[PDB]
Amino acid sequence: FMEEVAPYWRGKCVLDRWNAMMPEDVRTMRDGGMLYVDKKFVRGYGENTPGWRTLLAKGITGIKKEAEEKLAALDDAHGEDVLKQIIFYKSLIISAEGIIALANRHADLAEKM
Amino acid sequence: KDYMKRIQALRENYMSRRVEMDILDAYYVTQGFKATEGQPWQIQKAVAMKTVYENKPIFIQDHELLVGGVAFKPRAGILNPDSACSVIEKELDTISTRKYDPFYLSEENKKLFMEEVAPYWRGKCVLDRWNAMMPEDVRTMRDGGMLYVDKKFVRGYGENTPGWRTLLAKGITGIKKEAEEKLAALDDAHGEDVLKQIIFYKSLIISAEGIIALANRHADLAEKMAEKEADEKRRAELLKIAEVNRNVPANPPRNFYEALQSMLTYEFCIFMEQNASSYNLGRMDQYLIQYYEKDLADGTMTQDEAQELMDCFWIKISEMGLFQDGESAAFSAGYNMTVQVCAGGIDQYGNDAVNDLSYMTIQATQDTALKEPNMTVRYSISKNPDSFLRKAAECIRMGRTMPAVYHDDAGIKMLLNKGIPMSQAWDWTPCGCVETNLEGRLKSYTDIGEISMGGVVDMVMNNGRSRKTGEQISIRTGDPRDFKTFDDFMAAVKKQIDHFVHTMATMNSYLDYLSENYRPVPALSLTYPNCMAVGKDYANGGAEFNVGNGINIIGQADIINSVADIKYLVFDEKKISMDELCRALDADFEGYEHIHKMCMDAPKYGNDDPKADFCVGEIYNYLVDQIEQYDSPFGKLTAGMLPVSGNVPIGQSVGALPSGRKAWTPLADGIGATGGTDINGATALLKSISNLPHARFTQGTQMNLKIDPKLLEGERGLNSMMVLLKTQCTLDIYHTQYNVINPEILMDAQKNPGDHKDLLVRVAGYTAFFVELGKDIQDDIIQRTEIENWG
Amino acid sequence: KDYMKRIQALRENYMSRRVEMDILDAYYVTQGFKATEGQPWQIQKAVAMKTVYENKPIFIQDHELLVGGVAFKPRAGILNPDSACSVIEKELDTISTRKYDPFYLSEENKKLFMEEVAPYWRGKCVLDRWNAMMPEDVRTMRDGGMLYVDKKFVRGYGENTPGWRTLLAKGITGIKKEAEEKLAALDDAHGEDVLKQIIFYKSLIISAEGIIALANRHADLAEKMAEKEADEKRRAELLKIAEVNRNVPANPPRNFYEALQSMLTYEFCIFMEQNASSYNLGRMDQYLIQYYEKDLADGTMTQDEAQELMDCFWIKISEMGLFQDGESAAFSAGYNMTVQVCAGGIDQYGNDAVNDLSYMTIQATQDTALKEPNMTVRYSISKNPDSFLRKAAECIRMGRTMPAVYHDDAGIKMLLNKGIPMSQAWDWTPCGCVETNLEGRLKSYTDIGEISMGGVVDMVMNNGRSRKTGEQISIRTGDPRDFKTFDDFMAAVKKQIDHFVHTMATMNSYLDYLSENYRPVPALSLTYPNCMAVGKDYANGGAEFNVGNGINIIGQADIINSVADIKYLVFDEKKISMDELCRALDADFEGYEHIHKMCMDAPKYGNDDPKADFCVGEIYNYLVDQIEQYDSPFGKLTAGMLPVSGNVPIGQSVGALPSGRKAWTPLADGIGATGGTDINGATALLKSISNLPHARFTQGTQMNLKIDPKLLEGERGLNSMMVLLKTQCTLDIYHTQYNVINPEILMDAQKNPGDHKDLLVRVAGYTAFFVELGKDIQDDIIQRTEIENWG
Ligand SMILES: CN1C[C@H](O)C[C@@H]1C(=O)O
Ligand SMILES: CN1C[C@H](O)C[C@@H]1C(=O)O
Repeated sequence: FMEEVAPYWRGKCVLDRWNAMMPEDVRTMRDGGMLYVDKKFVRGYGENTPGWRTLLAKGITGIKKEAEEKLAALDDAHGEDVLKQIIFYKSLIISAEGIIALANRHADLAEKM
Repeated sequence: KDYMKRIQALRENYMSRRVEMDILDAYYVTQGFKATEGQPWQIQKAVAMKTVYENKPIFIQDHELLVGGVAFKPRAGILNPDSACSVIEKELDTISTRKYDPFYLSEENKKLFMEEVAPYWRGKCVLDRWNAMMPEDVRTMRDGGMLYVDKKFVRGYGENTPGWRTLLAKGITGIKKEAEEKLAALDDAHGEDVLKQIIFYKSLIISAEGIIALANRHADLAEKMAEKEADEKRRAELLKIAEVNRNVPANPPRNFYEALQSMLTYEFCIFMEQNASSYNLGRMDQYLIQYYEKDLADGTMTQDEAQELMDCFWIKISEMGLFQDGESAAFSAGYNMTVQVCAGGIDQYGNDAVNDLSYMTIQATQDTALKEPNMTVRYSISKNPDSFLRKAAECIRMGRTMPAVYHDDAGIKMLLNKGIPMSQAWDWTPCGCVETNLEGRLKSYTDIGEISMGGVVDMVMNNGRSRKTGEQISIRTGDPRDFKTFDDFMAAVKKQIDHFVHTMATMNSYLDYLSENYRPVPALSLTYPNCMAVGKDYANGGAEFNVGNGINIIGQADIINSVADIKYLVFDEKKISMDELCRALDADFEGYEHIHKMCMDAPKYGNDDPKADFCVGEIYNYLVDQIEQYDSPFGKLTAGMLPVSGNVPIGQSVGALPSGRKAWTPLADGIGATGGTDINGATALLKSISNLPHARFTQGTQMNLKIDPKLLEGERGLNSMMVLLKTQCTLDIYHTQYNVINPEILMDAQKNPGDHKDLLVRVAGYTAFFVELGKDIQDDIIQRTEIENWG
Repeated sequence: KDYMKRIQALRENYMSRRVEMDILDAYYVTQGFKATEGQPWQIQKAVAMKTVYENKPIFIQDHELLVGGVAFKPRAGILNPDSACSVIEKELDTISTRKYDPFYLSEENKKLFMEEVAPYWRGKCVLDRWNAMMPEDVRTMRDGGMLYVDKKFVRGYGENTPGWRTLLAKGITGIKKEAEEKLAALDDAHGEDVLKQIIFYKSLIISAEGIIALANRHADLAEKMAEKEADEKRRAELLKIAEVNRNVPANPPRNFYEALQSMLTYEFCIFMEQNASSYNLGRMDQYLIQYYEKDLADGTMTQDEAQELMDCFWIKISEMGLFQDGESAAFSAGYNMTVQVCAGGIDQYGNDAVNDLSYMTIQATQDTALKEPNMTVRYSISKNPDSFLRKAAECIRMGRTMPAVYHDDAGIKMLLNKGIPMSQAWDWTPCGCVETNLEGRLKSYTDIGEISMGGVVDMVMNNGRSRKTGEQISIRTGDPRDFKTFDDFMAAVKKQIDHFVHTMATMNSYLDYLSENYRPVPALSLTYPNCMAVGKDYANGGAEFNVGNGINIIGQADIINSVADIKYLVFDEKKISMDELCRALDADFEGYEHIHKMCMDAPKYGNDDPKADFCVGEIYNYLVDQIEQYDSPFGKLTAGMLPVSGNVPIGQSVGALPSGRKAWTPLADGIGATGGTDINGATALLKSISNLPHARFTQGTQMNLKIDPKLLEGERGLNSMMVLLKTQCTLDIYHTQYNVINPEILMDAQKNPGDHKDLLVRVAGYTAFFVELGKDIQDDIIQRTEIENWG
């Protein structure tokens, strides 16, 4: 952690930004124990039910294909806002290839065993 | 004139100045960012500039009345590592002797850079983001030299006229007071959008604190210097510098002296925030008339003392120098931060705006005779006096290479075409090279990058393949021998334009993305009042008017002559087959010299020849048609024809052309004739360029003319210069500029540069020291038609 | 030219036509409405126009090659009962002999109108609504004559150029086919907003069916006439007339003959839809050139035949005569439907648009020498050939009073300032008098009412009280004896202007409200592509570009001279006390002959005198600034200076002025100088008017000149005319018009009307028959300066 992780994220992670940006009335009330304010800065969203029906009806490959197609319809010549969508779809595609990889490593492990 | 003694001294000190790379600025920005890790980039960036203002070295040179700097020395290039940090890291060891616009980078500053700056900014500066994100069509097109797409990723916004009237009216303190007011009114409990406004206002306030500090630091310095100063005349002017700098730009100027220093300090500050061209002073003759007139009336100042002050202002302005990477430097050569000040035009009643300041703005250029500021005249033929056009003609005749003369109404039309109402468009300011701006109110990149119209003809002729490398650089619009009619050839041209424009628009999305996220300019946003109203940086559309960024177009004469000459030679005369033409074109004309002479003799744009000019309106309205279909958060993209020096580098990518152009030579400068192909006089050349739809190109149009000096001798020569200039307005030509130089002086400058260090030449919308240009740019200039007849 | 035999005959037919009042149109419109009770206004209007189109009597006159009309006979004014029913009722027994534009109302048409028409429309037509609703601030300014407000409530939209290109390329069936397809693709289950769309498309379909019904009736009538025609030549024309009216406007014209009939049939149907001025043909020369050139290639038509058709067309167009109430008539005299058609300008590539038809456009006017069309020249000095300019000048010299010459770039600037992109503004068309339009794409009332600038000045001098009645009719700006300086005087003029403009803005709110509800124009919407794309009528923002309505401004030289002369007399020269001045103004200079001689001798607008012209830009930028602060559903209001003939009526409410103008005489026409005060030549006159900010008046400016015929003799006189017109462009002057007429003729035309029934005069943006103008308007024209010096 200390050698390969900690230095990269100092001032970068969400909790560091929170501590850097915390307004003072917020600080006072948190220091006074009147509010508690930190835990969603520490840990991501959670607190949702994802689209299980979507996962099941389409699988990650179906979703990734919708994203490949939405991405292919889009044109980054059409301005920054399209660019932001292209980035999002790219990110769905990347992240979806990763999920599938992890499922397959397990499959690989089970076959080796 | 007495004050000229001082001006000559300041000039001599400017000339003896080596161009050096500044790094302290970059170092202090880095400290600022590190000092605020985890804060919003707008806070980080404002604190960094406050760190720069509070800490940079400052100086007050001998004889200076106006004081300041962007760096630790005059003419020093600053590095904004939030933008172009990898540039200095890639040419750490070559920048001192690189082909174009070298900067002496001390061994000291290399170590500061490599140790204290470069590490923090890897993968973080705008340039590194772009290199990371560049889509492949852009990289393919760029690598094949059909586009230049890197300029604005390297160097900040620039390309705008700050709100000089707000800074003069309120001072930096009044503005910060307003931001403080806005900030107190806002509540961070009212959601993320309000927090964004809070951040921006906080970032405005830090910036404002920084700027006032830097002005106070100079006052402190002048104070201490004056105690130390034996000469009672200098001591007096030093204590005056102390009082002036204490007042502005914190407070509204009290007099002409202070108004000048106010602009100068702010000009330096916004420049330090982002190295970039075109931080236009704009209409100083309008902004400062109130203080000049008050002082003359009061006795507190004389007209000659005002000229003296303006002359020093000119010299201080000239002590900035655009920094950029070595490639971009061939496209933007001579350290042309290109700070356009202008004179003339109309007032808010549409009346003639020419006043004493107008004349003295010209007189500051004649006196000081440096490459900057880029001093030009909004010339209203319907309203401005002959005497004012005359003084401009005399300035030109002196070889000052300025002013550039704008047809005022063309400039107004361009602002209307930008969506600005006429109630404000009378007040337009020419920008940087030849673009159009509006004091404190219009936001745009006026030049994101360059399309090579020459490339467009090469892609048609070589079916999308680089003649240099052979790779498929563009789309395949077909084998040119399959073109049955000239219409099929023209279809090919048009498809290629779609691709070049589409690719530039692709690039524009990344640029607007990276800019909005990583190029907040709060110091600049201080002087855009609408930014205060809506709580958004200049970068995020806070300005009153936003338009789409400008696509720049290089090679008018090359595209126009190749189209005309292909129609003429292949399709109407049938002097040669398409096949033979292509072979001639592949051979670079070696072994086909009768074909070359046939190409050279075919109609040439610039002669009022209809066989050459019939196509100009179609190609360039088509081109602008493509550009404008692309939308951004800031509006539909705009277009300009301000090649800068980029015609020289961008031509190295373009093979031989049907116009007779041999491979890898320069494309034509500006919108004018290829060198030596216009031989019908000035007037005929203007007629040819009037075929361009200037008003379609809202980022401006840049024309060169090189006049034989004998044509300007005597009052007869002057009248003829004015007739030509009036002719330009009549023909609706946006812009013209004049080199007037004995051509042996330019050739001697190549061989004995040491004896021509202040030799000025007009390159493309801006002036440069001739010996300071890469030889190819020098040769481009040399070979321009010396125009021997007025017409 | 042989074909001139048919044009002479057609022209003799037109010149002997008595001007009558049609009622059948109003009767059938009342029927259509009765037959549609419970239906939306838009369906009613549409069905009422089917009924008008399918039932009104039609005619085919001897020698006519093109056919149609808007009423039971040529030159009849029609009654759109839906807009102005109550005017025919109030003037039922006076209209046949009223002072301005009499319309002989047959006793029989009186009876049909009163029994079947008037009852239905009381409290129903827009004029009735406006009177019900007219707020009291409008009433008491209208009363007392400060504003004229009633025009556009009486007379439908007009002032626009329909989508000629859409009609010509698609035909009314093509468009109906689109409306039908949009209709089929909408589901009225999707809510009130869609039903509105559906309602609108239906109204288009119904309109479109009626216009093809009308054309076919003409083809039918022609074939029946053919059956009874002995001469085979005439019989063969009638058969051709039948063939073309079966095709157009239903289908795209197969030839130039068919294209002319197409526009004309359509032009008559949109005039029938609403009596209104300035349904402009626009750029005929560009819309029809490919028909003319294809037809000439095919041997199916000669340039001579093309000229003859156009001459026919010119006469046909002349056969409309604008209708309005007795009082509106004083403001717009001469039956001035102002159907403008311009040649020249630049094409879509920015190139010279002049072609054969551009010359034949001028030629037709010269051939037909009638009051309409309002033939005008878009003149681009940088692009249009001199040959074109000289033809225009040759036509002006003949006494045709046309064309009006527009500086093309100024026309473009106004469209840009309306927010039209330069990609479409090259395509502007002068409108009605001198307003700006864009073919099938721009919606606005270009002239809703008139501000009396005279009245403004009278209101300062008399502290907002009428000189006629003594009533308080405007706001209070202070006793003028209390204005210590010219600045307080100017401040009061501004305050008056604020209130006038405010009250015009108030009336505009009512006009839009009534317009949008009770003035759908389905016929007109057929040729606005965007109404089809959004499914809203022209009247509901369907057009591609909407600007707010245009406030008209009358009395330029009057407020300028009064402002200038107050300043010279009371404040600079102090040779007359403000009280002395007011006492003399209250007296109408009666017994103050010395003061009146001093005011006559104070500087006069129109002489290029800075003592007079110093205030022009400031007052008129203030004015447009005021107008422009007001928004509507269609954009900010717009402004124009096209007084029409309203300077004569509006002047009857203005007492004497410090400019020396006696009480209740006409104000100055257009934007030029007061008769008999411009003594410095035409060029100085043009220089004075160049101080107006023509750009800011997006609804145009109208300039009259009257040139001593002797000034135009021979090739030199034409030369001087052309130089004058180039000076016009140099000075950025939007518009000029030329009366060229021996003065005796005018005066004989007052003694012997019957010896001069075709004597044309240029009035103010348009041409009238001099003998059809009320004497006091004739006198105004007569006292115009006969410029005897070009300058
Ligand atoms: C020197 N600059 C002037 C214009 O702003 C464009 C040019 C650049 O950015 O290279
Ligand atoms: C003569 N018309 C031209 C203008 O558009 C309006 C005017 C009218 O009739 O009111």
